[PDB]
Amino acid sequence: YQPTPEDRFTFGLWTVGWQGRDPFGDATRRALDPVESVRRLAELGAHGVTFHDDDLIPFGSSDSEREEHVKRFRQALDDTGMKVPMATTNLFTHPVFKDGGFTANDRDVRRYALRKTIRNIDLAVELGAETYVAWGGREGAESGGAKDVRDALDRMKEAFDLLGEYVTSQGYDIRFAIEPKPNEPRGDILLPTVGHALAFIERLERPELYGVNPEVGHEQMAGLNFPHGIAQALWAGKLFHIDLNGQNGIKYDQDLRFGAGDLRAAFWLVDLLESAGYSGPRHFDFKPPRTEDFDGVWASAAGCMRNYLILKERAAAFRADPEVQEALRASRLDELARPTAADGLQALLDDRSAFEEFDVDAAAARGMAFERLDQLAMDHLLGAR
Amino acid sequence: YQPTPEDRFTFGLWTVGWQGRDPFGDATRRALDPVESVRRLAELGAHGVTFHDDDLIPFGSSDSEREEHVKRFRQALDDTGMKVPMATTNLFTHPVFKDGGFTANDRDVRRYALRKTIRNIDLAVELGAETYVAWGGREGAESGGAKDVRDALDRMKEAFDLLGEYVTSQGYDIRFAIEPKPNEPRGDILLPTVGHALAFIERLERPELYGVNPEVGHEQMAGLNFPHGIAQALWAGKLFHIDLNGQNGIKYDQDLRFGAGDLRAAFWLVDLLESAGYSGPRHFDFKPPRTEDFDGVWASAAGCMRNYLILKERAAAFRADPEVQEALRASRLDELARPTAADGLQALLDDRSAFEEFDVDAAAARGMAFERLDQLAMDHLLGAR
Amino acid sequence: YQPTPEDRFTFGLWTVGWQGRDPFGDATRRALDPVESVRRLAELGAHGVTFHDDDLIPFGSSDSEREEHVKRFRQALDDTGMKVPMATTNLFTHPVFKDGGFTANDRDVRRYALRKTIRNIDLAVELGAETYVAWGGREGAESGGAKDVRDALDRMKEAFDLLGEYVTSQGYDIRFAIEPKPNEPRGDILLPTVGHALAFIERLERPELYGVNPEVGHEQMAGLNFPHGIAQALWAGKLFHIDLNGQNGIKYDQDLRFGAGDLRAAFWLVDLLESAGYSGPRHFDFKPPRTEDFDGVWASAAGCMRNYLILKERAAAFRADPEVQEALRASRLDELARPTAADGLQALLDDRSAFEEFDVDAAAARGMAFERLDQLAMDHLLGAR
Amino acid sequence: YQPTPEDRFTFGLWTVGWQGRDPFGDATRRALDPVESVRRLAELGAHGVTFHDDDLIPFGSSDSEREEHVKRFRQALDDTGMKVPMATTNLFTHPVFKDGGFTANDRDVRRYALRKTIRNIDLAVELGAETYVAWGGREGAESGGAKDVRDALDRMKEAFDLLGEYVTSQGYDIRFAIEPKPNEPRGDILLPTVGHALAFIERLERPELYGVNPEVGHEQMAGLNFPHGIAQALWAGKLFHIDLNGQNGIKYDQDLRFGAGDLRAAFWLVDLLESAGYSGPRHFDFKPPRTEDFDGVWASAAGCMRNYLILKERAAAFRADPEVQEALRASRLDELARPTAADGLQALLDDRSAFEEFDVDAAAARGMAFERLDQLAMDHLLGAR
Ligand SMILES: [Mg+2]
Ligand SMILES: [Mg+2]
Ligand SMILES: [Mg+2]
Ligand SMILES: [Mg+2]
Ligand SMILES: [Mg+2]
Ligand SMILES: [Mg+2]
Ligand SMILES: [Mg+2]
Ligand SMILES: [Mg+2]
Repeated sequence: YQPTPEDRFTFGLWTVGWQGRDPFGDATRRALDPVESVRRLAELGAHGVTFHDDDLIPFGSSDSEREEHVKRFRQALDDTGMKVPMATTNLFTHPVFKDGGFTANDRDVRRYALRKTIRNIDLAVELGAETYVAWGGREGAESGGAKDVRDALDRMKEAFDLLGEYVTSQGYDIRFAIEPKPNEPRGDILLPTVGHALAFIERLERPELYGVNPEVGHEQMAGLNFPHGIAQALWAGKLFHIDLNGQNGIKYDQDLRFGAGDLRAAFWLVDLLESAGYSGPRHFDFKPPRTEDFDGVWASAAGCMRNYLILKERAAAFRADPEVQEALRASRLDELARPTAADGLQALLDDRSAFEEFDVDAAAARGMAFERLDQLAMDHLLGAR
Repeated sequence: YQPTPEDRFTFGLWTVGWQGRDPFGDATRRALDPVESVRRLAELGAHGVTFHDDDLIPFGSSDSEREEHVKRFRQALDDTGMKVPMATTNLFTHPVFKDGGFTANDRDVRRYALRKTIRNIDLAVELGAETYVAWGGREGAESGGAKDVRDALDRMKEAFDLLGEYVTSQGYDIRFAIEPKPNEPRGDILLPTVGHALAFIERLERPELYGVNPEVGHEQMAGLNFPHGIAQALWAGKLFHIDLNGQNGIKYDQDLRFGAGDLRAAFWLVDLLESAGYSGPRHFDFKPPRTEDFDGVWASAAGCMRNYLILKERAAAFRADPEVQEALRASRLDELARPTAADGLQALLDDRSAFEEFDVDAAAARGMAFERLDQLAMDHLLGAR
Repeated sequence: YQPTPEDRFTFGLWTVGWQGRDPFGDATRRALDPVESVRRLAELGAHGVTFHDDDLIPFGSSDSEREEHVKRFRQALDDTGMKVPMATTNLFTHPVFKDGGFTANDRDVRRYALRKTIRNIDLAVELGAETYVAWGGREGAESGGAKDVRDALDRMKEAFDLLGEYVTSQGYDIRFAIEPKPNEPRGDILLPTVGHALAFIERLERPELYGVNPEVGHEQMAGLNFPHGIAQALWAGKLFHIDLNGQNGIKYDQDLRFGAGDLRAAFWLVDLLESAGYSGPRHFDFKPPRTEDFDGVWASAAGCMRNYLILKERAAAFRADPEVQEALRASRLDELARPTAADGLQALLDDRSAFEEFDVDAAAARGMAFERLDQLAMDHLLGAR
Repeated sequence: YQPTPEDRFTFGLWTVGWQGRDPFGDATRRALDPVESVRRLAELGAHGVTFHDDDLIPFGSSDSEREEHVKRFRQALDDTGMKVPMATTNLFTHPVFKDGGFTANDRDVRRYALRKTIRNIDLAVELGAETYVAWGGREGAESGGAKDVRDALDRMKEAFDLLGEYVTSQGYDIRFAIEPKPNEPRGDILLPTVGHALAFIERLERPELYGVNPEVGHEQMAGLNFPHGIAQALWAGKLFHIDLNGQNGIKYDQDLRFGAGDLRAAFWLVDLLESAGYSGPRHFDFKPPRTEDFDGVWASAAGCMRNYLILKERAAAFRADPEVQEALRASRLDELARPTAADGLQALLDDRSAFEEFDVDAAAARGMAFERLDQLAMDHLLGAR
């Protein structure tokens, strides 16, 4: 189970670079030179890396230092062949963003947030990024009076609309992906789930420029079924990017390596991604636990990719099994894919077999055979067939 | 704090009529004649009632018994002046719906679900219903292989599209409201939150015919902020109906009387509903606990309305307080309502005060004063000012 | 992976016998004759069955019908060789228990609950039960004023103390096991977790007669780590019985088949049960989903046992792997098992290497190597080594 | 509603002193001199302050600087009259504690944790602390193989037993209080709830020296009823100290000011504390949100005390209302307080009115009248009577 760049595995600089600074504790690891991360990730078989503006260029850098950091970074890309498919803006670390970026109550902060974003979009295009992610981590509230949510959604739409005006006026080939999260670091965050972000996008001036970047652990922090949410995003045509990691239920955002947390949900996610032909990056937004030293960092990152590849093989074996294919017919998955009333409304109204002569007791007595199917899926996952 | 029909308080027949049958226990109350509920609710000051088809007409009734039940019901409406603003279909109780109604794997069940719905839409229009609610309680899955969610969303869209074809071909003035719920009775339910339903509606043939019917306890079963979700629905123009009740966090659907559960969320909900001028029914979907006899049923129903009216007075006092209005300015709620860049993109790019000469340290040091505002809201809620 | 009675797999009559009646729906399966369940479970390789008094003897049966039901049941045991290791009382279904059994506010109900329990203890001893389980499903509250919890704990202690007086005065060799649950069907239930029950037992007159019967899904309804809780119960010497099933996070009590829900928690549970030498029944308290017919019932029950046996093999392979054993030493699990200060308090105070000359920076820089260990456990679970 | 030192309100130095450093953001406030906090808290009417060793004496201070910091602190106590009722050890911030303090896998860290604790116990006694709190924030695991929980409980017992040997050998009049928390910063923390800590204490050599320090938000992070848990702790005689704050359901540990979060739970908590005559400190472990400047810090701290005092008045008015007292009799709270069978086991067995002649249908038809009682409590809380 060895990854190749063909597998399109990508990592954020801030992931393997996380120093272990948590709400109750100081850092446990020194900082990583972004050049060193690129080289170690290329050795592990990764396809590319992603970045926040502030990961690459330390905040408040002069134009000249800015240029040094980019040229060093670009040289590591050329030496390794690594790509940069995605980039994003840090609108959450600096104290100025304590009430948000695009939806801060203070107008001058909102204008500053836009300028900081536009500057990094230029840089992301230069480095070849296809997707630009927006995580509004500080957009939200701890108390109800602090934020009028209708006004804040007006400001949020205004920000995204101007960003789309900029990329089209510049003739850039880049698309935006909104990343939802229900809470943390704010008490409640705006657009808290995949569904709220999809709904919001349909009100933008240019909906076709925006999609979602869902993260495994984020939807699970609301107790939701992550493969169900990904299916709705694919159904809407909006799965532009995806963040893979692990999460053990409803609690703080753990960012465990992918495959940890809910293992069966990971199995059904890979099954969905592979059968639907998702072709974007398989990005890992995770944190090697602060118990680890640098050898444990690279072991954890390696494990993300290995676990995806094992699950890919198990899901492919599950769908190819003739015994599973007959189980799928036994549970009538084939009939789910068939139109309910392609004969049309009027034919439906006149069809006595649909109501007057429908035998409800006969239909009700039919078992769905879902438990035998699910045990076949379990046996496959576990390699017990 | 006495309700009048002017307050537009409505109750489902299945609410005060719930016999106490729960997963682990038999009924504790006899059944209520729907005529008797209408009269007792009219005495308490309610504006109207709602119904499932199977609440009013017991399942499998002949055409003749059907007509008797409707005429008895209509007579109670005329005697009391009570209205019927909303109606809905039971697609969850009969065993035939064990894998869903509109998204059952079996095609013939899906056709039967549509015919059962269309029959009740005719009856709801006859009784003057403005809104027709759809709660897909059985649309979902306990296991991942059992339901292809993309296919099921195709079937769900097909069902709602045909329903909209029917109402427009009949020239009916009625609109649909989808009611989301994350889980129970299925392990995960499709369209699990307000956001997922709003997103789904934008893919229907005739989006303008569909809105949402959110329920307090349902969004709280996912840990979400219910007033935030209602604000997004109002922002989208889709709050057609609302279900009020109480819920104590993430657990089974409690359906406590309104005001129980999360009291401060109820305060902020009423504040939002009243300041935005929501003018639809204030519907209570609740269950008097099975510890209660019939006197406790009517006490619980009375309490729903009383608690709304107390919170309405407290929220109105909060917004009218000049001290609160200056606190709102101190926290810059006025600046949130102001466009970020009405001067436009190009003016923003050239505005040096927005980036090159923005003093981030000065902006960052400004306190938001959110805690003083929130304590003013607490004092108001508690009547301690 | 075929079960034998040697594996000590047991099932409740109410499990495979559940008709599918849930809060929102009627039954989907006919009732099962307890004789028929015993025979079908013996065919699947189960070791035995358990019962509530009301599962075996329908409520309100005359003495004569009572005797018929027992003799029929006993004959099925003798024909099959099946055992009855555990029994329990239904103090939750009849409306009389709507405010609880042992802690009902009405004194006469509490006395009735005790008499109903004592009658079934006699029957359980006759049938050879070793353990008598108490699940206080109705002991709790929906509102805060309804129950003084100190008084209710007094009543709860009084009930359990009298039950222990009865078994010792009768010279019975049977022990009690309290089954915790955080909520449902009450809004909050008393003794909501394994920890609260262990604490409560230490206040009984005869603590040695009482232990816990924890259930997988119940502790997970509070977001807790079920293997951690089982370890604390083993540590205290109180794991008398255990209920195995599956649960997908914090929501209504799903009672999925064992191995469904949180798969990695099931792996770590079996690892703990097997390495600690738990020798009691492996009882399954689960519900075949109501989507299923009777063939799906037996497939689901079969799956409970299969999944335990697959996980037993994987956990045994994990602990026997020399590479894992060196990984365990690398993470210092061996040092965790060693006393911190067997040299004693005074030696500790004088040990300069423990404080004055302790190199905190050297200790802090040591990686725990926990991620490599956990990936070895994942590879083992998945059969990828 | 003005606090006096008589009200016994206390604050941690780390509370009003929190700089706003969260997992995703830098500090938003400068550090507070502990002398300045003591003076500002004395002005607000607080009774006293608490501290971690590392709050008062910066880590790694020489003996001489140590003495300066204590003398400065003591002078502020003498100038203000403020007390120090409680103290605790920081065994979570320094990287050396990344796998725990008392249960770290590395033996030498465990010995260091004990020495660091013993040093601060000496200082707490000098300053007059009555209670010494232990929060094992790093005792736990992110993965299942990393910690054998039985071994870790052995080490945990060994640590607490040696601490009790030290205080008794020194003739100190101080008691220990264990503070539970379910998770964060570890994935699961040992002794995760009030119940698990009470159970654990009964296995210590000297149980009478140990009690619990429960925190509002911590039990709510597991979805538990905090007033129920406090009642069990009072029932066991182990409520030595309590931490008051606010929490909005199951998510990261918010540490909102007291009265925020679940308002009705706060009402029932104060009702319980006041009616049971809890006489220890009313300690606030909270965090002024990082949106706030220093004026907002003191407003938030003031609000903690105000909200306790408003709720104290409302709960006292509720219990003194004759209409409530008759409602309590109507719901049979008086009968809950009465022994179930003071006549004894044999009298119970022979009492035909308890079983043979018990009218279950008559008892079952009695309403509990719990909803009318709860609405009286709501009206009282809201000042609507
Ligand atoms: Mg995350
Ligand atoms: Mg992410
Ligand atoms: Mg509900
Ligand atoms: Mg509803
Ligand atoms: Mg259960
Ligand atoms: Mg059970
Ligand atoms: Mg806390
Ligand atoms: Mg605390």
